[PDB]
Amino acid sequence: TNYATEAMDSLKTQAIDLISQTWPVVTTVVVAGLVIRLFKKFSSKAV
Amino acid sequence: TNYATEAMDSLKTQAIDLISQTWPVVTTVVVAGLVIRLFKKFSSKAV
Amino acid sequence: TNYATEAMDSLKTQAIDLISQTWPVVTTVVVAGLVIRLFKKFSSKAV
Amino acid sequence: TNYATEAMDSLKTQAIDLISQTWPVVTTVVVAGLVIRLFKKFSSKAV
Amino acid sequence: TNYATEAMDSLKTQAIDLISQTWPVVTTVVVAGLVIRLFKKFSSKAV
Amino acid sequence: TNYATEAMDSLKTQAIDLISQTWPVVTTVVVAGLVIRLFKKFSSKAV
Amino acid sequence: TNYATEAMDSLKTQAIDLISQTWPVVTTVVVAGLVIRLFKKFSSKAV
Amino acid sequence: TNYATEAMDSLKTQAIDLISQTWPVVTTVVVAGLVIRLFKKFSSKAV
Amino acid sequence: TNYATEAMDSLKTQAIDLISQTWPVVTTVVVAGLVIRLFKKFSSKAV
Amino acid sequence: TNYATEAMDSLKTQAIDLISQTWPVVTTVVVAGLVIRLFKKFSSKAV
Amino acid sequence: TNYATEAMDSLKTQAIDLISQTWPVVTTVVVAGLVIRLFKKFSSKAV
Amino acid sequence: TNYATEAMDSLKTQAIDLISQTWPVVTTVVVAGLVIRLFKKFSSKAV
Amino acid sequence: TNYATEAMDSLKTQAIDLISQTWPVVTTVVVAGLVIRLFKKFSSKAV
Amino acid sequence: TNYATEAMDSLKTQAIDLISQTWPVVTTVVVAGLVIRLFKKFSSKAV
Amino acid sequence: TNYATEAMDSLKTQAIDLISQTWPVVTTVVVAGLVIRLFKKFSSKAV
Amino acid sequence: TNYATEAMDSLKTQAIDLISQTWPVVTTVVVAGLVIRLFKKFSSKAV
Amino acid sequence: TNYATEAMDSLKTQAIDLISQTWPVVTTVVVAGLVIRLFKKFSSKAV
Amino acid sequence: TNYATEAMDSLKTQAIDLISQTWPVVTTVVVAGLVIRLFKKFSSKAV
Amino acid sequence: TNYATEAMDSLKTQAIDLISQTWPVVTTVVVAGLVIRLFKKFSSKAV
Amino acid sequence: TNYATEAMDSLKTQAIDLISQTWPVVTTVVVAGLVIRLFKKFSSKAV
Amino acid sequence: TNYATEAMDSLKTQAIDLISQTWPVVTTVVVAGLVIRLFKKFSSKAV
Amino acid sequence: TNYATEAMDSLKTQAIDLISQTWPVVTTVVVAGLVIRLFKKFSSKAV
Amino acid sequence: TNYATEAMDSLKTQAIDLISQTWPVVTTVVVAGLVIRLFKKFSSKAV
Amino acid sequence: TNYATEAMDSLKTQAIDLISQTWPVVTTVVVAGLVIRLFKKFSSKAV
Amino acid sequence: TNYATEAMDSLKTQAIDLISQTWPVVTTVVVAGLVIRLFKKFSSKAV
Amino acid sequence: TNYATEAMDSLKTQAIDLISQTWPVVTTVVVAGLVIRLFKKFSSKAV
Amino acid sequence: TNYATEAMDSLKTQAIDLISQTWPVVTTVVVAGLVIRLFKKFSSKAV
Amino acid sequence: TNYATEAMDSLKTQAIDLISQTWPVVTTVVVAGLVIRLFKKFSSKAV
Amino acid sequence: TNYATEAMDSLKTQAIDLISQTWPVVTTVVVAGLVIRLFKKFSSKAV
Amino acid sequence: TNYATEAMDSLKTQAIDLISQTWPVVTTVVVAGLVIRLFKKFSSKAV
Repeated sequence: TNYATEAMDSLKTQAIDLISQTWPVVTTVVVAGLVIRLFKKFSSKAV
Repeated sequence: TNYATEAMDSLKTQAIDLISQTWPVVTTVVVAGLVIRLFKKFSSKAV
Repeated sequence: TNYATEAMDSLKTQAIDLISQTWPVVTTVVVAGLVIRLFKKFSSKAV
Repeated sequence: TNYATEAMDSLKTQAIDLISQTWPVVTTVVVAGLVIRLFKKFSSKAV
Repeated sequence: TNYATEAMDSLKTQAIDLISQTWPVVTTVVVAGLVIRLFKKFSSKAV
Repeated sequence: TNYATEAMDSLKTQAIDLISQTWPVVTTVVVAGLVIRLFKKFSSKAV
Repeated sequence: TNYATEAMDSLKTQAIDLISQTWPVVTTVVVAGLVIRLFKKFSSKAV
Repeated sequence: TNYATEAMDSLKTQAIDLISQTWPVVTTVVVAGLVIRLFKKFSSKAV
Repeated sequence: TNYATEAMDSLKTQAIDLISQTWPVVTTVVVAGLVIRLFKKFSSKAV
Repeated sequence: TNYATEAMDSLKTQAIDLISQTWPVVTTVVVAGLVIRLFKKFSSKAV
Repeated sequence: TNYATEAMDSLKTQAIDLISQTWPVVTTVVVAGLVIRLFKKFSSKAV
Repeated sequence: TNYATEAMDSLKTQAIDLISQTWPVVTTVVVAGLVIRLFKKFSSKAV
Repeated sequence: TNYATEAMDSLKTQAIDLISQTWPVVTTVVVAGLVIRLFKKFSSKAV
Repeated sequence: TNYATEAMDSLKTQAIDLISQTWPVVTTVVVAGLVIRLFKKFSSKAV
Repeated sequence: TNYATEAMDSLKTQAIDLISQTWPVVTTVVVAGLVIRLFKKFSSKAV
Repeated sequence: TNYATEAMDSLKTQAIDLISQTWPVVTTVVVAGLVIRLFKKFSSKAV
Repeated sequence: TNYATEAMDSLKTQAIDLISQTWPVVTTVVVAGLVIRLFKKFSSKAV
Repeated sequence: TNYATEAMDSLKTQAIDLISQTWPVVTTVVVAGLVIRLFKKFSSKAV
Repeated sequence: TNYATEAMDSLKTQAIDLISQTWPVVTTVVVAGLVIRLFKKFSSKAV
Repeated sequence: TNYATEAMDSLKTQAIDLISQTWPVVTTVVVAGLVIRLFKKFSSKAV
Repeated sequence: TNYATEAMDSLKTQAIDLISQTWPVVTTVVVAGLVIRLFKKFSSKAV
Repeated sequence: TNYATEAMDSLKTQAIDLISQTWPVVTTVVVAGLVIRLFKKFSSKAV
Repeated sequence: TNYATEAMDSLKTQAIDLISQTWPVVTTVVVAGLVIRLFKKFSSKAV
Repeated sequence: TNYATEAMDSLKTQAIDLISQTWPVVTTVVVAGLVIRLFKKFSSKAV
Repeated sequence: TNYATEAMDSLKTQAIDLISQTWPVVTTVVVAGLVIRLFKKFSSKAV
Repeated sequence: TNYATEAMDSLKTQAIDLISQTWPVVTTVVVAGLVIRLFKKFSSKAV
Repeated sequence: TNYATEAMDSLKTQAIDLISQTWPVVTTVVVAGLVIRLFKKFSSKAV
Repeated sequence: TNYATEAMDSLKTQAIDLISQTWPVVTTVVVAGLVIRLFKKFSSKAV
Repeated sequence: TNYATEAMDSLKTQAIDLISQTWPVVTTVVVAGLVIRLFKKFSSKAV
Repeated sequence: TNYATEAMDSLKTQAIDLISQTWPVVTTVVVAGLVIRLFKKFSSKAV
């Protein structure tokens, strides 16, 4: 409609901004959970 | 009639304006009830 | 007669004007009794 | 008689013209009292 | 009669025009009350 | 009598033609008042 | 008439004032019956 | 006559004044019997 | 007349006092029949 | 009757055509509401 | 009227007091139905 | 009817456009909820 | 109407304030339910 | 008398034949006014 | 009587044929309104 | 009845054929959703 | 009298036979109007 | 009465046969809707 | 007189016996017209 | 009277027997409409 | 008079005894028509 | 006259006492016919 | 009047006592129909 | 009245005994529907 | 009542037998769904 | 009212006591469902 | 009942056959997933 | 209530006995699943 | 039906194409998640 | 509102106190589940 398609476009613009907002948290959790593993791995390799 | 068809046209112009008045409430309830769900979903995905 | 048919024509012109006078009350009661129902219906649809 | 049967024929021609004069009032009262009911019925059906 | 059958034909032509006048209100109430439901349904499906 | 039984037969032939004249209005009001209900019922079933 | 049309105008001015008097009760019942539903809905969304 | 037509004119002037005297009672009974019905109708609509 | 118009004025003053006497019963029946309905409605809303 | 049974046959032919008209909407709502669920299910299976 | 508008004001003052009386029950049911859910949620988070 | 089948065709053309409007939101939520999972999976595979 | 559109605007201003009131509870439940999970995750990473 | 009792017997034989002539009109009015009501009743039962 | 009992037997034979005429419409509305529900139920069971 | 029990037998023969029609979809969704899981399981076992 | 009491006894024997003639129509209308309702009720219970 | 109690016994014998006719549909819908669930449950248990 | 008072006593003894003769017809019409209504009422209550 | 109070006692003894005749139909409809619901409820609980 | 006022007192003592005779039928119809409704209501509440 | 005006005054004093004698019967019939209706109304409201 | 206003005051004092008599039944039906619902709700919350 | 208040007290004593009769069914359905759920819950906890 | 309490006792004896009939299905589904899990657990422990 | 607000206060005092009665069941189910999990967790930690 | 207990016995005989049908899949998945592990274990022991 | 609080106490005494019945199964599964692990651990330590 | 079986065939042809569309993603995720593991395994074997 | 925002503030003050109550359990489970791991790690380092 005039309304329903406008509503879905509003919802999609909510969702895309929400996803682009979630990705920094995903990187700073996953990458920091892997550096803390690489450190253990190469520290054990170092000795 | 002169009256009855005029009455139905008055009623239809009442109803269409009422529906176009109700759709903003429907969008701002449904979309805000879905963003509050997408936030939970992608927040759980973020960890 | 000269009188009786004139009397019936007077009566018919009374009655038609009376009916055309009653129809605005009928519209403003019935339509206002239906908008007050459409409002309940679409308000319940809105939530 | 020459008079009494002529009187009854005069009376019958009065009465038939009176009845044919009354029927338009009957239609414009009854039909307008039923359209004002059909309008209520189908207006309630419309919502 | 000459009158009564003419009266019923007048009444039927009133009623059929009244029904064909009521159907647009029925469509614009029912269909707009169902699109407002499909929107909720597929919006919940969208998340 | 010669007259009274003829009068009742005239009245019965008035009445039967009047009833057979009323039945089309009854069908086109009742059936159109039920299709307008079946439409609501199966439209709600459709969603 | 001088009287009957004046009577219908009196009746219409009674009815319109009565309808405009009824609408505040309709709003304060329906809207308060919907806020009490939105509260349940978004409270369940909040957890 | 000099008397009989004067008598009928006296009678007509009695009757017209009597009718114009009766119409206020008719309005204040009928309109007050309809406001007491509109109140019930729109009060039931209000809830 | 001296009498008939006085009689109609007596009748009107009877009728108006009777109507103003009936309205308290109408309010205390209708309003108490609606509070007993609002209580059911909002009690069901309360749970 | 000649009329009533004809009326019921008219009503039945209205209703059957209405049902056969409603079934495409039912399929295109239900099947599209299930493909949108199978997609989620097998997409989660895909990872 | 003097009566009908007074009746609607009485009804509105009934209804508003009834709604303000219902809201404590709504809070003490909904909030106690959500604390009993938060307890389950954070108790499962605690282990 | 002339109206009811036209109403169902209007409803179906509403619904199909609504579904084709909902599918982009479904893809951009589901696919973005799976890439955010593949990233975690292959990031853990990467170390 | 003068009333119905005013009623919907009142309802919308109720609803938007209610949603903006619910979002702090949603953040302080969801974020506190995720920090309590990140703590477990990175505490297990810490050893 | 020879005459008066013969007159009453003539009158009674007039009246009984008149009543037996009236009963078909009574059946074809009443029964046709009830079938037209049963049709409405069971048609509403049919939907 | 000779007439009244014959009239009631005519009325009963009208009514029984009318009921046996209404039952096909009842089956083809109710059963088609239940298959359209079983389809939704078992389609949701199918996924 | 002659009709109602026949209607229920028609409904049961609709339903049983519908269930026997739904079971192939259930098998080809569930079994294909489990082979796609066994493949992952034994592929991880294979390395 | 010899006549009047005999007339009332004739009238009572007319009336009792008429009532015992009306009761089969009452049963076959009411019971068939209730089986057509029980069928709808238990058919909806069946699904 | 002779009639009314016989009518209620007829109605009860209609109803009991209708219920005993509905129970096979209830079993073949409910049990087939549960086997289709047990299959999913134990199929997921099987892997 | 010797005659007139005797005549009135004869008339009163006619009238009292006539009234006591009419009351059985009144009971068997009214009570049978109410049982036929109670049956409809409680039959509708029974379903 | 001798008659009227006897008539009311006859009517009351009709009515009480009618009510005690209706209660078995009420139990065998309501209880059988609830066992058919308990079966669905506990069958869903069983899986 | 000596007679007319005595007649009205006789009539009033007839009427009051008749009303006090009618009230048991009113209670045993209305209360038994409400217990048969409370049973349905709380039986549906019981499941 | 000396007599005729005295006769009319006697008649008026008969009539006024008769009317004041009739009003208690009118109240105890009408009010008892309305309490028996209010009881039904509010008893149905009570459930 | 002396009588009519006294009659309305009698009627109002009947009605107010009747309403104050009905309210205990309304509370003990509605509140007991809601505690039986709160018990189900919080019992399901308890597990 | 002597009757109406006695009728309401009879009705209240019917209703309270009916409610106290319904509560055992409510407990033995709800508690047995929750033990059958606790068993599933703690059986899954047991493994 | 004599009937309503007997009806509730019938309903309770239906329900208790139904629950005692459902518990074997619950045990043979839950226990067989847990042995199939213990087998996996201790089979993995066995290697 | 005197009654309705008293009814809501009765209902609230029912509900609060019911909630304070439900919380011990919630604690003894949830805490015992978590100790049975902590035991598994720390028993696996113990080896 | 005659039906409900027969329905539960049908359901139990469905379920037991379904479980005895699922166990071969469970053995041929679990045992083949353990032989593929014993082979790795004893192959590593072999060197 | 007298019933609802008694029902919750019955439910709590069901649940506590059920939990105290489940704990032996939990110990004899978990402890036997850990001794079978300690045996592997210290057997590998033994060589 | 003509529709329902056609709907299930449409749904099955949706589902099979969806599954055959999902399998390439499953292979390119699982196989690429195993080559990335074989590389680690045989690279550690290579030194 | 005056109530709804107060309700959300009550809910938030419930939730924050609940979270601050849960954190000690989280620390004393997680930290004690990590010291029991550090002990194993450094005990194996000690030999």
